Amino acid sequence: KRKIIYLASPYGFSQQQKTLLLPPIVRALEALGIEVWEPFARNNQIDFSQADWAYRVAQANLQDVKNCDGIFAVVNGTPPDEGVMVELGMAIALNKAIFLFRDDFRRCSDNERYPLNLMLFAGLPEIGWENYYYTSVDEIQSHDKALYKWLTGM
Amino acid sequence: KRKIIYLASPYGFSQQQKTLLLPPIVRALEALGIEVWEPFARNNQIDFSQADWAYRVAQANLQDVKNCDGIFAVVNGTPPDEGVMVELGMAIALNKAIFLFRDDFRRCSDNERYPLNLMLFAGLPEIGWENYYYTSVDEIQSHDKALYKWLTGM
Ligand SMILES: O=c1[nH]cnc2c([C@@H]3N[C@H](CO)[C@@H](O)[C@H]3O)c[nH]c12
Repeated sequence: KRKIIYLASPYGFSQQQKTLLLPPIVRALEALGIEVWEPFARNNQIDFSQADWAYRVAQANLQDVKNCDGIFAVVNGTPPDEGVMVELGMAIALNKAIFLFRDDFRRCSDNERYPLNLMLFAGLPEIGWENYYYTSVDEIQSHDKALYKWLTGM
Repeated sequence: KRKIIYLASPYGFSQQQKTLLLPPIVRALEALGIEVWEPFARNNQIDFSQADWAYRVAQANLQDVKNCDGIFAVVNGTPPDEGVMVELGMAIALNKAIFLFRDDFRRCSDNERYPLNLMLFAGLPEIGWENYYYTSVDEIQSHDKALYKWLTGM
């Protein structure tokens, strides 16, 4: 019954960011009643001693995106992380709900409407796309933004 | 008397990174007795910079690298931050002490010795550069690593 969010981020690659940045974002999402699939935590059942572990991780994440209800993509950085971008593209083509997170104040875009490369927004509505665009962790729980509307049927 | 470290990083660009990742690194360096120059706070670079102010910021950082004793460069990301790289090149050419920090486990290099672009190591010794290369915040206080040895004369 709980909506499922795939929490796509590059924060698992750095010891500090995985330890400090991810838990507050997971907590905010769970506070909304969302079930959070965080792929760095989810893929620790893989045998990383066997040579094929990379393929198995790839397919597990592909399946998690097919089975989630929405993606919450941390698109910090210049540019955003390539694996997050692949996962985001998967979610767009599978008609998943799309939520984007960027608290990076640098401006790196190819157009004047959106704050990043326009293809990151291809799965969002023409009107109101910014309602799915989160620029601070405290904003995740805002009743005026899309995550909350999604959860309240509005 | 206190040695001066320029803490170069991209962590001031993100609100969560600025608030959560930087203070533990600053206090680890200060715990060794280092005067830490953290440019985002020092040069008040807290948002996007205006039409009369960005040249002064660049000059302040250039003078800070000229006046420091060493640089502590956070070279996480793929690739490392371009401004951190500019500041690092300044410190290399000015024969400053060089310390590098990367807790990102991803390999992204053009060579087999170094985990990053070989130019980042041009101010480090040929043999034993790993003593200046920190891969965890826990490691900063290590008496077997180059920062401590630098302060105590080995
Ligand atoms: O080594 C890995 N372990 C777990 N997940 C990933 C990923 C996936 N891609 C995303 C970032 O590259 C991340 O959110 C995760 O879903 C790439 N590499 C790894």
